[PDB]
Amino acid sequence: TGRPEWIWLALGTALMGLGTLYFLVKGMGVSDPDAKKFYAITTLVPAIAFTMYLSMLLGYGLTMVPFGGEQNPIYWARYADWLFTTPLLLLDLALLVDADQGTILALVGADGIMIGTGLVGALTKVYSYRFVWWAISTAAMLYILYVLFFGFTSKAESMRPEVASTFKVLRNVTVVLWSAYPVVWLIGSEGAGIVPLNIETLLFMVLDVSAKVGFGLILLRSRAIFG
Ligand SMILES: *C/C=C(C)/C=C/C=C(C)/C=C/C1=C(C)CCCC1(C)C
Ligand SMILES: CCCCCCC
Ligand SMILES: CCCCCCC
Ligand SMILES: CCCCCCC
Ligand SMILES: CCCCCC
Ligand SMILES: CCCCCC
Repeated sequence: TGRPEWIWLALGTALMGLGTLYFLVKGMGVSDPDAKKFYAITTLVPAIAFTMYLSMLLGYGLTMVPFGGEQNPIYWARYADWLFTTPLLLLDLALLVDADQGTILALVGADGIMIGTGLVGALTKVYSYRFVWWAISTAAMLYILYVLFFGFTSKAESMRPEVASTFKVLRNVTVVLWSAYPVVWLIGSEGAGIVPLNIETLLFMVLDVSAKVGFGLILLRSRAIFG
């Protein structure tokens, strides 16, 4: 089919793959128990992204949805990725600052709601109702971010300096990167249809690699993950 976005799906496959392999090799060599947990979680993240990026490349996870008088291409496979990857990233953050079980449950619950409503949105046929689901999803996201910013940061300042400092970086990457997703969806093929699907994929590829491989590099190279 040779769809124009394929190139970025192919580069995302390769970046996710390499990052998975690198983290696996590095994880395999660690014996510290606490470090191992971070390695497992953090290797699985780009691994999942890899599979989803590869699938999309090979033309799975793509469906046509009718709205605004057109058949719009929607990659639902991203949601299958983010369903598991986003809460895993939150888990890494939560274990870093030793967050309470209840906070974790709430964050993972809110995250499910973000991704589930984002997907309903993406698949909705009434143009205006697409944006209602988008709004509910953005809300859930903002809850998350609030918690990371106000709750976790506060928790991190009881910890050793390298733990507080590593957390702040990861928190800052997370806030900046995550906050861009809803904007992309809004202006792109799922929303207003302004940014073309080729460029939108580029944007999501950049954000995904940054949010998983970038995040992962900073986390796993830090001294904070040793118990
Ligand atoms: C590795 C992938 C990451 C870190 C993906 C993050 C995705 C989000 C923060 C998605 C947020 C969305 C909304 C807030 C509303 C509309 C739909 C979503 C799912 C793109
Ligand atoms: C009301 C949402 C505010 C989010 C702040 C996150 C840094
Ligand atoms: C404090 C580190 C800055 C990250 C911002 C761009 C991801
Ligand atoms: C992080 C995005 C907040 C809502 C959309 C603003 C254009
Ligand atoms: C104490 C956390 C409650 C979680 C329900 C979403
Ligand atoms: C950031 C998107 C700009 C591409 C042209 C609509």
